[PDB]
Amino acid sequence: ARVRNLNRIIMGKYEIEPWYFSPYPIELTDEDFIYIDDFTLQYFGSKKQYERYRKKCTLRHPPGNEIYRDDYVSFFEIDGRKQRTWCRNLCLLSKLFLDHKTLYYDVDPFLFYCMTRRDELGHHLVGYFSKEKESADGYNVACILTLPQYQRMGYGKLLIEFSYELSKKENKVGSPEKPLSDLGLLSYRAYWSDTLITLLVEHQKEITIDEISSMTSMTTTDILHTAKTLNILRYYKGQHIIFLNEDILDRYNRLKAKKRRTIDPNRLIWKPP
Ligand SMILES: CC(C)(COP(=O)(O)OP(=O)(O)OC[C@H]1O[C@@H](n2cnc3c(N)ncnc32)[C@H](O)[C@@H]1OP(=O)(O)O)[C@@H](O)C(=O)NCCC(=O)NCCS
Ligand code: NA
Repeated sequence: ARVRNLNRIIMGKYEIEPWYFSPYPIELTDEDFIYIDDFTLQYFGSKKQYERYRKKCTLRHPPGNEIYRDDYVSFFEIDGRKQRTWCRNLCLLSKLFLDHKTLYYDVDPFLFYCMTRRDELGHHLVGYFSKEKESADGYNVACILTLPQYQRMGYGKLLIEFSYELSKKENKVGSPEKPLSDLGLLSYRAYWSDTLITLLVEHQKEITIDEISSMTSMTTTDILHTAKTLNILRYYKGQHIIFLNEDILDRYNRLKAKKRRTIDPNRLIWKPP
């Protein structure tokens, strides 16, 4: 009698192996897989069951308001309390790739911003980031995730950039919840670096900390840490600034050479509560 662990999830054409254990309320059997509907995120122990529900009539995108939509991606804002089932399913899926995550069942305190890529086939959920409706620490991101099958395609940086656009619209600085996984922290460091580098080349050769946080919603701490890492911190005109140098120009051009997609602030149709 085999009592197997969940060793693989079948999502669309993808067969993904979890990185960590997730509390799916499922029976342990001699099989080690479950089906995850790429639209509803519902889990099924049998292909037959999955098929049975797949036929049902359902929207083909996350259950929320589309507050951002460009030719590349869309962002749906979902209130956990309004979509408990879907969000709980999202959290169970997310935990498979997180060392730790708050109780998956309690989604009420969060707002989920799910990003989809649109094809000739429609919407495809590629990642998301949750956010406390009320954060005592002012965290502008609780958890963030790019589904495994879509990682290392630039989606994570888009998720992060979007979280800062919300903060900017809110007239507040923000920073991701600590502690961050290594993957998460390294992604933020790259984003913060790319951001200061782009500002120095496209905005001004010299910029004060205040100006930076005002334009990016990045906190003083994240700005200083990033500036020190790049060796671009100085004192000019009576205050601390970051400055441009050949290294930064080089980095900027290399960044641009990759012709990466970015978020257009003008397409964010959203008002904070
Ligand atoms: C952290 C996380 C969101 C990052 O998401 P992601 O989608 O992989 O992020 P990005 O793709 O924007 O990261 C940039 C990387 O992708 C690579 N990349 C992006 N587009 C690419 C392309 N078209 N071709 C080749 N490489 C590409 C970049 O070269 C870069 O590699 P590097 O970091 O070694 O320099 C993701 O690793 C994840 O969900 N991890 C598990 C959950 C987790 O730990 N979350 C954070 C909790 S604190
Ligand atoms: Na996180």
